[PDB]
Amino acid sequence: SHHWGYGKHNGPEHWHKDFPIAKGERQSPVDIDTHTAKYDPSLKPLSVSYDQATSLRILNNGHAFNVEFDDSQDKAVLKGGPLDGTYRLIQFHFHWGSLDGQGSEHTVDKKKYAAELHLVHWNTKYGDFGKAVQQPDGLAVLGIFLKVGSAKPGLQKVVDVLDSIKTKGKSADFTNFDPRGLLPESLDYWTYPGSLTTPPLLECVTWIVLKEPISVSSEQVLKFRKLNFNGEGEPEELMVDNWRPAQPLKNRQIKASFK
Ligand SMILES: COc1ccc(/C=C(/C(C)=O)C(=O)Nc2ccc(S(N)(=O)=O)cc2)cc1
Ligand code: NA
Ligand SMILES: [Zn+2]
Repeated sequence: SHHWGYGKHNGPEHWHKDFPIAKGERQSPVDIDTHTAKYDPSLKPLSVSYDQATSLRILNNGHAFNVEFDDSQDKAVLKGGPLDGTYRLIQFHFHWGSLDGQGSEHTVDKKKYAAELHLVHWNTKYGDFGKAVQQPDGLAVLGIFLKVGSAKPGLQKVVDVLDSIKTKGKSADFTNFDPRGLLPESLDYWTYPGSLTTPPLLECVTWIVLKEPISVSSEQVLKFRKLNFNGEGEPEELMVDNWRPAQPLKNRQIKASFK
């Protein structure tokens, strides 16, 4: 079994030994150079259709926490933008820092945000998530930056359940959560082909990173930082700095939906 994490001894600089694709040609995240990203008038609008989203459960997996959805039908889907066909929401999670000046995976002109939300979707032409991750167009991840300022009201139900999933392997029922409450006003975005940002680092993702961050309060992000990487009864390792740094862009172009 693999034993990867975010520490000195098991962090991103070590991942290539068990996961050689870590040094591949389409790794994520990347720095978004806003001056070199080109407006693409060919991009179709972006369609976030979350009205029928069915959340089920929240899980501390020892790396982050996942809010899991019922993806047995087209209940919550992402379409349009750079995407061909229909991508079904399966889970969302965050990456965050030990302090407000770091935590995001993507950077914008080298700026790090306090955290980054990833809404993970799979291409329904491949029938299940496990088949989709084996395809270069298998996943679409919608990335949203978090900055610290005013509270995000739609985030508070997530913040309030974290005390019940403090340690690795703990889960709690998490029904009737509306992910529309985590979006900013604007759907302007950057897009590029990349990878999962954690092992197994598969090169199966179309990244869609929104330009407009959401604001969350200091109190909300402080509660993320009280989670634990460790299991119950084990020495406490606070769940902080669960982000991979920017990877080489190589032969890729970042496209902007906006001028
Ligand atoms: C054989 O391949 C795989 C087998 C299982 C999984 C399992 C997942 C879990 C934990 O449910 C999963 O969804 N992983 C995931 C990791 C990073 C991102 S991210 N940061 O790039 O958005 C998004 C999603 C993934 C691949
Ligand atoms: Na299915
Ligand atoms: Zn992620």
